[PDB]
Amino acid sequence: MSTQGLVQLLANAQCHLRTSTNYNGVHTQFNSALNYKNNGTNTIDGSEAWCSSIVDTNQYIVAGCEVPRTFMCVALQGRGDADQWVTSYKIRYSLDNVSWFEYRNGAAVTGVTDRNTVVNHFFDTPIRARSIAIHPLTWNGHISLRCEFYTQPVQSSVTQVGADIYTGDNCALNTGSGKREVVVPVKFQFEFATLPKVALNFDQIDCTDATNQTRIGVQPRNITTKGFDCVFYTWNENKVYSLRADYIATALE
Amino acid sequence: MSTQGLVQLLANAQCHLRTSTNYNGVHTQFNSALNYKNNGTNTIDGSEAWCSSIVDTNQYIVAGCEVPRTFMCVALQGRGDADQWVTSYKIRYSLDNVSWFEYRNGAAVTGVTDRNTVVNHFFDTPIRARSIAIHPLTWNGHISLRCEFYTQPVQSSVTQVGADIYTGDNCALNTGSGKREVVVPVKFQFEFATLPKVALNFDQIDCTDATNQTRIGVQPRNITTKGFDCVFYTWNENKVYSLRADYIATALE
Amino acid sequence: AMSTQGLVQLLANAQCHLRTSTNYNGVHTQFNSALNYKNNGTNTIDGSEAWCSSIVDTNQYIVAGCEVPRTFMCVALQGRGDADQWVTSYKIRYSLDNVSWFEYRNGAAVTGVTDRNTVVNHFFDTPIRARSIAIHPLTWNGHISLRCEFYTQPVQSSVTQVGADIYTGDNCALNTGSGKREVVVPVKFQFEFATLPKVALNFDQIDCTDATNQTRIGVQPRNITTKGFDCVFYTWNENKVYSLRADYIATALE
Ligand SMILES: [Ca+2]
Ligand SMILES: [Ca+2]
Ligand SMILES: [Ca+2]
Ligand code: NI
Repeated sequence: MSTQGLVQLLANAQCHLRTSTNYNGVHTQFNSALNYKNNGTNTIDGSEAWCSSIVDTNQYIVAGCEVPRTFMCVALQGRGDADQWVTSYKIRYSLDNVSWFEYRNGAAVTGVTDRNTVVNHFFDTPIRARSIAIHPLTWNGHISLRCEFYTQPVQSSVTQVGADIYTGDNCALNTGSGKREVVVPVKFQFEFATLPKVALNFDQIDCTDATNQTRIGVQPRNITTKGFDCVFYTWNENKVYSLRADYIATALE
Repeated sequence: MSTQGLVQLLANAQCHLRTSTNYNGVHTQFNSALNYKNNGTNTIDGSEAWCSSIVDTNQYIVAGCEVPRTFMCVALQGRGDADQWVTSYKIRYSLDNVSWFEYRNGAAVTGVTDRNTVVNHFFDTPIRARSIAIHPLTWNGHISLRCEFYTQPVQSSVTQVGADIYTGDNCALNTGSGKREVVVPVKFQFEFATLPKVALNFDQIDCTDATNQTRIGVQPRNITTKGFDCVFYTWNENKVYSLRADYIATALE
Repeated sequence: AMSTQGLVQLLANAQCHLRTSTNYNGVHTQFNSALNYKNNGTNTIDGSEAWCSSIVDTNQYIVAGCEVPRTFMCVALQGRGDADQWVTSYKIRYSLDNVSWFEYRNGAAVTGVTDRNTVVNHFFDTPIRARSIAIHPLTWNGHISLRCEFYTQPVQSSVTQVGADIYTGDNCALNTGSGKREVVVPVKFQFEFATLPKVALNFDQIDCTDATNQTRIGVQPRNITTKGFDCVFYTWNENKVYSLRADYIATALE
């Protein structure tokens, strides 16, 4: 409930995990998810934790996301099947994957004190990053842990720009009276995965006023994943020689 | 051919894989790809499959993508080197990585009946998701499988918005006659990886009609990955005091 | 190290998924593949300082998969830290769409390493735009064993929201009076951006009267936050504006 609404990165397989060392083939980051449990009657599937091979203050597990995230919280947990756990750690992170920074300038963060009781650390300020690493500093018995990172949900957009949709010179809006429309169908360069929203705005206006009034419009109609109808219009007595517009279409998720 | 034009997710290393349990370190998700084969003369490299440590109806393999996909098909295959395979399974998925859903409300999907013959399951309706999981329900011999997920190709955009490109007060469009332009160089905050398309549209207009006609334009010229020239223009006898535009530049893939 | 300053180290930053054709056993896997990976040299049980294949033939490979396209500048190859095994030549293959794959140099060999620890960088003849890329060993000393890295240009990520048809209303307050006049329409984004967006906001419907032949209209966002902005329609001088409409495009970076 402290982390309700947040994305559990490891649980959802949203990040790639790299470790400094693994004790062996059954003590790897495959076993690192919070609350990970294995077959307790068979020894061959190894530890309920990631466990390092070298025991010093230079070990770490790195979580990597290609899509930037807002990190709210890191949860630490000990090993489920033996009395080993990390009592303090530091956190490092990177947004651009070139420069790295240390949380709290590398100061220790409180870890856990038993096998199974989870300890959440909410970052002093939420951390915007692509990659993040837990660096154990002190430990009981061995460097062995399970963990989770909690991030705000992310949204993904795909945008297409289309330039210069045009009525043509001396278009049908240049005569007549009342509401009048000229329809130019538009097909997007590629079909969207989901239904887009479309901005469509003027870049060239060639029109005549009517009793000093300007009346022009452009609007999408019948938007689909594949395209839309670009509707240029005027109304009343106005005569419009030509109109041009550019579009921006964006689909979410 | 049934999956022509689709992305093979595991084969392209486009997803992260987490499993519930692994029989040991040579029975893991590293050996999960459809048609994975290993050294048949050596036992030490393990199974031609992912195989669980615990044999019950609570096991799973999860595939996670940070970029949402449209899942068309899941393929299942047995274990290559022994008579073990999954005869049915359920599919669970999440788009937002907060709430999870079950395909067919959790009802079983038909699996395989031998070691090597792939069984494709095209989803009743394509599934929009970040993460998706195979949850074995029934099996022959052991919970052991190879698999693939087939997705529509994805497209990736990067967009930069720039605000308030302006002619100047009393610009050179406000005198003379015939085609006249005012060119304002625009540099993107960052250089795009590939060539962008630019929408460039009005947000402020200060102009005089000529025999009741309005005549105003704005268009990019010389678009590069680094910037473009914003060309404001008028023609005929029109006098335009000032013009302001906002731009949206998007590059694909 | 200098030669790749400023570039993203993909494996080091855990920015790709790694799949291998085969692993010698569970302690010779891609978990051991990062350039300069070193392990416990006193204990044998943690395996090799390298990914090592199980099948020794020309069909082996390690594939690095990125969901976001990257510009790959360089691939670095290194031999096995703890034993005299290394890859002496290899070929590179890649894909941008993850449907069609291509061979770098039409499949000609690229020069590898000659020892355990001396890294050999190969900067691609032209930089490669790709999602997935693979190292295919062609010749080797002892066994198919390697550590590696891929170097890419930094990526930028944007998130964009388009909102349509922000409207003053018919016969709005801009249609009376004199001097600078504004109509403010508050706009809330469908979802809250992670960081402050920049906002384009542009006309799609104009209904206005000139003043001594002049048109004077504008629209501008004010008080942009992660959650929304104030859409400010305005006119000035003596112009009477019946109505104006606009669509917006808001984009936040990184
Ligand atoms: Ca244009
Ligand atoms: Ca503006
Ligand atoms: Ca509109
Ligand atoms: Ni991964």
